Amino acid sequence: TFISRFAPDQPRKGADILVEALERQGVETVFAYPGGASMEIHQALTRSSSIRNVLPRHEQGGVFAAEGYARSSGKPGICIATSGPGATNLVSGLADALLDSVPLVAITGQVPRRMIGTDAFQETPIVEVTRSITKHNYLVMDVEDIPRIIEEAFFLATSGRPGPVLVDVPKDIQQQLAIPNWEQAMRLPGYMSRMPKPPEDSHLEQIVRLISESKKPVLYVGGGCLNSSDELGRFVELTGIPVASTLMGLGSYPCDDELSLHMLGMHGTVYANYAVEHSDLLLAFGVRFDDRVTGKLEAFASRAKIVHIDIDSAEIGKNKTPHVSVCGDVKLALQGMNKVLENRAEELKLDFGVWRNELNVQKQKFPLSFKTFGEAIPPQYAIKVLDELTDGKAIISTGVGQHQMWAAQFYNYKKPRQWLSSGGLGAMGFGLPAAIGASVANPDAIVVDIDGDGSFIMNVQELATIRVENLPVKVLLLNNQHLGMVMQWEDRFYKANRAHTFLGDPAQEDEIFPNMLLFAAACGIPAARVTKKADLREAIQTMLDTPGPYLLDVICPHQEHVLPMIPSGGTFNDVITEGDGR
Amino acid sequence: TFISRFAPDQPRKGADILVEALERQGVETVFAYPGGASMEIHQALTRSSSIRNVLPRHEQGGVFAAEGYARSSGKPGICIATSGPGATNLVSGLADALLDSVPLVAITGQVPRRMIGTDAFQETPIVEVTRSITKHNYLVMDVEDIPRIIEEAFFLATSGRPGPVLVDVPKDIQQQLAIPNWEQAMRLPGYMSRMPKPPEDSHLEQIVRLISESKKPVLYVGGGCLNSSDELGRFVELTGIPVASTLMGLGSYPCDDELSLHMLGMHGTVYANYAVEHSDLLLAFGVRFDDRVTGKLEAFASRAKIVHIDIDSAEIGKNKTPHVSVCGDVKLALQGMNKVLENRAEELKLDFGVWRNELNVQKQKFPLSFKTFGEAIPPQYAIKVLDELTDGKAIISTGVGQHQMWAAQFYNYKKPRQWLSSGGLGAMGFGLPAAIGASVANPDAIVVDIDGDGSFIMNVQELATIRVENLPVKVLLLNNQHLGMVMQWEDRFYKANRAHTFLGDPAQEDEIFPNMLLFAAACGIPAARVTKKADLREAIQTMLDTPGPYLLDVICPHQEHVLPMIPSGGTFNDVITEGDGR
Amino acid sequence: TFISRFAPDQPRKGADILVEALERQGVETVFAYPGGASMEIHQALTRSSSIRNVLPRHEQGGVFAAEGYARSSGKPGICIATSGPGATNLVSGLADALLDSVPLVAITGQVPRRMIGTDAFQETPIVEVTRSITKHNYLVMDVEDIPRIIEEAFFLATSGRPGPVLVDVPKDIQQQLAIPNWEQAMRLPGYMSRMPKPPEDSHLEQIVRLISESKKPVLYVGGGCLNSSDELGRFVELTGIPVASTLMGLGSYPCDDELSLHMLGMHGTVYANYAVEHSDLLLAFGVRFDDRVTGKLEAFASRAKIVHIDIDSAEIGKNKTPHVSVCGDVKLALQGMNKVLENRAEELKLDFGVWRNELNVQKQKFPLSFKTFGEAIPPQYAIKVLDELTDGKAIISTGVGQHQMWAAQFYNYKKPRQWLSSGGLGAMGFGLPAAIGASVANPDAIVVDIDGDGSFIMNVQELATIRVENLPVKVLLLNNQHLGMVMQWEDRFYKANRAHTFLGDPAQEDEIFPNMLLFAAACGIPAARVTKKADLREAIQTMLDTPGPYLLDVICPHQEHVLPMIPSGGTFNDVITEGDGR
Ligand SMILES: Cc1cc2nc3c(=O)[nH]c(=O)nc-3n(C[C@H](O)[C@H](O)[C@H](O)COP(=O)(O)OP(=O)(O)OC[C@H]3O[C@@H](n4cnc5c(N)ncnc54)[C@H](O)[C@@H]3O)c2cc1C
Ligand SMILES: Cc1cc2nc3c(=O)[nH]c(=O)nc-3n(C[C@H](O)[C@H](O)[C@H](O)COP(=O)(O)OP(=O)(O)OC[C@H]3O[C@@H](n4cnc5c(N)ncnc54)[C@H](O)[C@@H]3O)c2cc1C
Ligand SMILES: Cc1cc2nc3c(=O)[nH]c(=O)nc-3n(C[C@H](O)[C@H](O)[C@H](O)COP(=O)(O)OP(=O)(O)OC[C@H]3O[C@@H](n4cnc5c(N)ncnc54)[C@H](O)[C@@H]3O)c2cc1C
Ligand SMILES: COC(=O)c1ccccc1S(=O)(=O)NC(=O)Nc1nc(C)cc(C)n1
Ligand SMILES: COC(=O)c1ccccc1S(=O)(=O)NC(=O)Nc1nc(C)cc(C)n1
Ligand SMILES: COC(=O)c1ccccc1S(=O)(=O)NC(=O)Nc1nc(C)cc(C)n1
Ligand SMILES: [Mg+2]
Ligand SMILES: [Mg+2]
Ligand SMILES: [Mg+2]
Repeated sequence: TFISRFAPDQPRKGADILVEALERQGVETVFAYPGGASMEIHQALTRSSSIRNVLPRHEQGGVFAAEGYARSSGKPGICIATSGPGATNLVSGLADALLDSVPLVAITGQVPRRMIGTDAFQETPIVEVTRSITKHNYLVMDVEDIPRIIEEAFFLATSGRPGPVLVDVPKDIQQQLAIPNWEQAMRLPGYMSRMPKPPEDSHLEQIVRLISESKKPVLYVGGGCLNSSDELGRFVELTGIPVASTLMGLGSYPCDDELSLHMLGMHGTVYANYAVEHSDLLLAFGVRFDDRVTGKLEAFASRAKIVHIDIDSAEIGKNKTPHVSVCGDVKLALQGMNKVLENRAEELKLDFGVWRNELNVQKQKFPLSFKTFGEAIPPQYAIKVLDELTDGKAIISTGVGQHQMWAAQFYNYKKPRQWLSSGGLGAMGFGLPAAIGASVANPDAIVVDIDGDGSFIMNVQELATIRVENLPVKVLLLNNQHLGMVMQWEDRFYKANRAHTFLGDPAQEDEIFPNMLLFAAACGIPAARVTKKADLREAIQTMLDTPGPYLLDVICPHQEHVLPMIPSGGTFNDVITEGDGR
Repeated sequence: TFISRFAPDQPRKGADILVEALERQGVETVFAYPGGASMEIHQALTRSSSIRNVLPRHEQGGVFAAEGYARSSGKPGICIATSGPGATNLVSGLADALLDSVPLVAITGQVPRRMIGTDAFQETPIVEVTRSITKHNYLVMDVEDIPRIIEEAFFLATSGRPGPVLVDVPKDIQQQLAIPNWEQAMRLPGYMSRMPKPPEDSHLEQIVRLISESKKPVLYVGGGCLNSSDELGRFVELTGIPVASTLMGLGSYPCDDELSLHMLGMHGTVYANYAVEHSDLLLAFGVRFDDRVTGKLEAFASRAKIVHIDIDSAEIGKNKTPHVSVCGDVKLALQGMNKVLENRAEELKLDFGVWRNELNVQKQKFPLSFKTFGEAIPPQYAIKVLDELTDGKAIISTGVGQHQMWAAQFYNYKKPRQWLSSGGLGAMGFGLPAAIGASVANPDAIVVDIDGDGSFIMNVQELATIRVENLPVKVLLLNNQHLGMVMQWEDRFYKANRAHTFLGDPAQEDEIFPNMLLFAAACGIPAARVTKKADLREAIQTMLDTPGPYLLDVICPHQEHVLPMIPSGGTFNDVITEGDGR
Repeated sequence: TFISRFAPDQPRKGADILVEALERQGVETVFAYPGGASMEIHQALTRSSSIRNVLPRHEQGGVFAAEGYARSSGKPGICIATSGPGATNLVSGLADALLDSVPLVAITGQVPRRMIGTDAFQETPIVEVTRSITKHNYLVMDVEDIPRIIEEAFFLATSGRPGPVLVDVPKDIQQQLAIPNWEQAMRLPGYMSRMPKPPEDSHLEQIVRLISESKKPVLYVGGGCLNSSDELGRFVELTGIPVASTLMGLGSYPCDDELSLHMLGMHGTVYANYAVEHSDLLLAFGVRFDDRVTGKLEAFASRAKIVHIDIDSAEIGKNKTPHVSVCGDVKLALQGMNKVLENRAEELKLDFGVWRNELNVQKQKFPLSFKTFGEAIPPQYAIKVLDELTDGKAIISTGVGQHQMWAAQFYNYKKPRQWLSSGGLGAMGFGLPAAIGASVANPDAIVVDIDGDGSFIMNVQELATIRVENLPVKVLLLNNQHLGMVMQWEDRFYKANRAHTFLGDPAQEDEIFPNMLLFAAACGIPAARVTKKADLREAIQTMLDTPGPYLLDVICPHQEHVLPMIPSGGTFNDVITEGDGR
């Protein structure tokens, strides 16, 4: 089926074998930045006709772009870097992909094998450095292993709990000629023996039993449900259970639905956190009970039976002890429970109307809100407008901070893989590169990077990439001249004592600095600024309608605070529902 | 002597103790970027009146700035970052400082101790990740240890072979109140017992003996002599031995001297490599026999007695076996040998005229050269002009690549700590941030970042820092629209097959992309472009004369090749003396 | 040349491949103790007709036996153990072989690959546990790798600085059928590129030059000269330089020679340490400047030029900085220097008579001595008698402690590999098992284990092995009822305050306990006790003349102290020349 480019008997460079290994894996896009130790790989790349390379302007841009690609497609993201500084520049991206369980394969060039450990030119023990921040990694010591290792890396990166896998390839092995064997079996006995088996009916039935026995059930959906959109939807219509979501889970279930409690956690809706606080049954599907969501574990869902379905046994009972657990694919568990619910429908007659109403009162007494001052643009409102003009069908990538929280709160994601945000590590500068990868993976989609002025500038150099690659990336920059999230904490806990959180120029306190429009101009990307709420709708519309890349610099008052807010390690009773930096 | 800010009996936050620990170390500048896990530290920082913080726009910018500070002052560079992504963003900087032996202390915030290892919000096992890329690191587990650890870190970072030391500080320890004990003794028994003792006279005399017994002596000076400028100078005038230098050693001995053979190695002068190839005595002072300099070890200084003086015993005999070694401070060894040479002067009567002439013929037959095409600006010439107009008294930081090599070849450094360049790791994007640190450390000096278009854009966001901090940083951008060094290798070894090395826009092949002038404009930094060699001198003069930050975009023909060049693992007989990409 | 036992096309069990891998390496003897995880290997072993297995009674016995085999033959020692407790029981042996640089290959069975890391029955992470105590180790993950790994292990264990290498073999791989490929190339690029090249003449000549320039030269020979007996002898007759030896070097040069200064160090002869203290030239051949020999480094050979020839660059300049070093095989360096010395003989006319005499006076004023009390047997005397009756042609293995020191002091080894003693780790219980291995490796030699009552009892179970294997092992047990070496230190530094150092029974203080004769009897080994010095000579003679295994229990007064003695970290001026525990 697969048509190679070399005679089955003809030897080729290890680099060429590495590339075919990728083509055989179905790879079409890679984000690679050339360097000495990886020249061979880049040369082999130009010989390929099925793989396109998107040359970033910084290796970190490459990884984040690969993450965006993966997060938006469900496919693994592939980035390539040279040795030493090339490799080290991927570090934040690997840690990010590992904490968020993003399928990713990173390939780094290395100095020749005999040069390893000798403090050679541009060498860093990347395998040692990245061991604790990757799902697994390798150091190829023989051209003969390229096929097997590449296959193993992709398998590991995509199976079970997705994650990053780094493959270190010495330069001498890239140049070595050999005849590849694509038949080699993978050496993953332990891992493959540990892969969860499909859920047992006895287990799934005890859950449906608990559901029928409950009066206040609540779904706690997370990043693990990204591929179970349909299964989850069907499940909710057969049980009528309200759905609360983590930041990683946004989109698994449409935020624009009466059964939707939206996001829970530190900055979750009052009603979402309320439902969990007063639920008797908590269905934790594809979540990892993070401190951001639980606060004080003792108080979290303190009065309810917890069911936890996860693909990683290491997560079940890590922070919260379930009453019922299922180690396996949530997508399968849902399909199974759906059948049962579908059959015993009549004898079940599930009705959680009273619960939903008890919640709908909370959803009405404590809905998400934002104040509007004069003609100042409310960031929340801008996002709300973006949602409207894009009909909630846009892929949104973001930076980290207040804007990120608002992008999560005030936009309704119809489906998963529409929300691309760094949640676990919370790395700034993720938004722009992520958008690049998402756009390449989704050429027809509307890709909007809702960024912050602090996050945007960190990888601003990727604007060059966007232009040269001609990607229709739209940038909705919520410029507030500060490191918002941190200044909010300065206001709440440090008597508003500013400590290096102002990003503008002290010499011209009232001048917007820097002038993001000029960064755009430098890379030939049309841009415009907005300051009055009145002409914001027209502005955003322009950005959307203008073909190609576009930067809309939206000026916002910095005293805005993300609400509501449950302080760290707090309880639902510590939730802050009002205030700002005024 | 030291006046604190807290009553000796009054307890203060661990964060405040950490800051005083810095003040007590003599720290005046730190490059810190605020984050959740480090808020306390930033707050404590604002209470300090002796320490100023330079807020970068990216943690990588912070480290590189700290490196520039250190490299240009001889003082340790201090950078601070928050946990998770903050910490991971320092990685390339730590690896860089370790490979180049740059004194640096990095402080990173961490999640609360009880949260460690739980996959907490923004946590990364930074100590584990950085163990192989730092001289040493710590995880503070008790506020009581702040004083001792900080003292130990600075001691380790600055003593012996300088290097980076990272201190991980959990957030709960930053908030804990305590009364510091500044009297605690350091726990470095092993290290301190291993510190080299001053050189023995017997050893130093055997060297002076070898010198008198030689006919073709050659000094091989490196980064280890940065603090022995005077001792080295005196030594050379007492022996009259020609001085070859590594890229790290530039400036230890004035490049503008008849006894100077300039740089040796891969891109070293033909005469410098010649002298080493035909020397009978090689005086390796403060060097680590890197592959860049030696090529094929067997052939390197194959016909001569090698004397190696290093402060790190692990380096003596690592790649080349000396005939005589001295493990200690080269500065002391020079002072000792100077006395001997000064006394036995008459009975010695050292005269290496014949050798120097044999070399001066090579220096004349094979001098550094560059061709000039029409009115196209020769990068070499631009640097030569910069040297002239600044009277070789400017501090030069650079990126990595061809421009870096030219900045090394065509500028005469009068003293050490004038040349700030990433040599071991060779990390791109180093030039601009390094200049920031150098300028802060040297407010009166002329600081010029000779960058490449590829390297410059990686950390272009630091332009905002330069403006806001009002630093007179001059940027001599040698724009060639490509990743020069890599394209040169494409030309020599890959039939000029371009593989992702073009940095401009393929849609407008002839248009300079991006427009670096606009990046400058965005951060309110005056800038101008130059294309004709005729008005280059006036341009550079303007840049220098214009008060404050300035960006001069110098357009160069990309077919330029750095010469001469000894291919990797090659011999002096493989030296390439001509050719380009035309 | 090699005749297998399976058709080149016929697949066999991995276990069978492992065994042929050994046969192909020239292995004839292995010391293996069967266990669950290694049954397959033992079965494959019985199919072999060239390899004999010596079943010990404890895995520790197996390793020590393998060490004895290696130490006495120059061949690598092979031991095999099962997983878990089998493997952990080898630990002391591996550490021992690593510290003494003894070529050894240890093979351990492991649980099936899929069971690894699951806390399986009898599984221990042996590769992780032994990483810091072996030269290198492996975990076989594919039957296909057996040939390559075994070849690599033997190569690594025997080349450069000899050491132990452990190969962990999962049980499922032992059972897997496959067709071995004995043509596979080893993957040791780094190591093989680092292997020292033969010494350069320039280097060797500078040494001969130093020798002619010296007046008080002293040879400091160690374990590295074990294979240079002849080269060393010739060297000494061409230079007439006195030879001092480390405990590991005994035998490299005949102790019974006027040019012999015998052992130096803590318990070295006064004259040996004197010569080093007052030498102007120290020729350190195959030594590692251990604290036992140097004491206070500053004072060690403080007034002399140090030449250090070692096969491990990591050792050159580790504790002492040489004035001249040579990283390579001492055997080759000697052959080279011998030629030079042989030619420039006349023009050299080396004469160190004055030095030798200055020493011969010391050798006469401070010779090794021992007092004789009534009819009590002096341990020193017993060993002296053993030497006489065996004509110094016996292979001597020992335990650790006073007897060990006396066995070193009062016996003249004619050749190397006659002295088998644990020097670096100094592990008790080594003597008996080591003798077993030595006897198997040297069926015709006289093998005598000079043991202590404390050391002997630790692995007394190996007596069963000696009997069943019918090995002519003689045991000269110097029974002093105490842990001698420790009690000596109690006397000198703790006011003779006994702290658990008495090995007899407090209930019968005057009764010899235990009765070692009965341990012998239990394993059917003839034994006899001696208490009177008068009938000691006849006793030892009997032991020697009685065919087969024999145990001679020699009772000695415990107040004996090993002398002379230079306290730890002391100087030659701190040498203790008299005293005991009376
Ligand atoms: C400024 C800031 C504020 C934040 N505030 C909030 C907040 O208020 N609320 C909030 O929710 N988050 C918040 N976060 C994000 C937060 O850090 C965590 O990233 C997020 O809560 C993790 O959610 P998750 O556990 O659902 O997803 P993940 O972290 O992606 O974990 C998914 C889990 O699902 C499992 N799983 C994966 N695939 C499958 C499958 N097929 N079948 C079954 N199980 C599977 C995994 O192995 C894992 O245990 C914030 C982050 C930042 C940067
Ligand atoms: C594109 C590129 C091309 C390059 N081309 C070249 C080239 O052609 N030529 C070249 O020289 N380099 C070149 N390099 C730089 C090169 O990689 C090495 O960084 C450089 O050769 C190292 O020189 P060094 O050993 O002298 O300094 P360092 O690497 O700084 O090593 C200094 C040494 O001195 C010792 N020492 C430190 N302090 C003291 C003291 N007080 N007393 C005694 N000893 C001390 C150290 O412990 C160490 O062993 C290039 C790099 C790049 C990025
Ligand atoms: C109770 C007790 C008391 C002790 N008292 C003393 C004492 O008083 N005096 C004493 O000497 N020891 C004493 N020791 C032994 C001591 O601990 C050390 O084991 C011994 O000094 C090590 O000697 P070595 O360095 O010569 O040999 P090794 O430790 O075997 O080291 C040999 C060295 O030679 C190098 N080498 C190996 N092969 C070659 C080759 N082919 N060419 C060149 N170089 C090579 C190695 O790599 C290494 O650096 C005592 C031990 C015990 C248990
Ligand atoms: C990182 O290099 C190594 O892998 C590396 C490290 C140590 C020794 C040899 C190599 S190498 O000989 O295999 N390749 C190169 O030296 N490449 C290279 N060098 C320069 C200077 C500029 C460019 C573009 N490529
Ligand atoms: C990285 O945080 C931790 O150290 C961390 C990690 C896990 C649990 C608790 C903490 S914490 O409670 O000690 N601090 C914060 O949670 N800080 C914080 N959080 C947000 C969301 C925005 C800002 C500015 N600061
Ligand atoms: C250590 O065992 C394992 O390797 C091991 C460890 C976990 C699971 C399976 C095995 S096994 O199934 O491959 N072999 C055995 O279980 N062997 C064994 N068991 C007993 C009880 C007594 C003897 C003699 N052999
Ligand atoms: Mg902001
Ligand atoms: Mg360029
Ligand atoms: Mg005893």
